[PDB]
Amino acid sequence: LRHTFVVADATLPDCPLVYASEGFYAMTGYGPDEVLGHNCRFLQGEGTDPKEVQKIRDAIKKGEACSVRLLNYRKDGTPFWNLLTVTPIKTPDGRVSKFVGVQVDVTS
Ligand SMILES: *[C@@]12=NC3=[C]C([C])=C([C])[C]=C3N([C][C]([O])[C]([O])[C]([O])[C]OP([O])([O])=O)C1=NC(=O)[N]C2=O
Repeated sequence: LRHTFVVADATLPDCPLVYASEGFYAMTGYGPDEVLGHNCRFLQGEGTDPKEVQKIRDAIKKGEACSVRLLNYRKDGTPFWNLLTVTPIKTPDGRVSKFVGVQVDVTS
């Protein structure tokens, strides 16, 4: 299937993005100049279920994996449905270093 992929840096307190696949830019309508160094939450908007947003926020603090269905918005404002799965990446000493996320547009 069609998917995008991003990398967040968990050694920084707010998990900024540090690498995004070609499709993530092409999908969301954002450029690296507006994406790298920012938390992925810039994709959210009015109809984004605060309950699901909390499932990922909580999962990041605990360092667990997490799969949620969110309502994101492109740069032009048009909504799309994003199936997000974040995976914690730990170092040998168990601490979390990176968060990896596959995003799928399941607007169908
Ligand atoms: C976003 N993708 C995404 C990818 C990774 C690797 C991570 C760690 C998070 C996301 N998010 C969530 C966002 O960064 C944040 O964690 C949430 O907003 C919850 O935290 P707050 O502080 O806001 O309560 C993604 N969110 C999206 O909406 N779209 C994605 O593609």
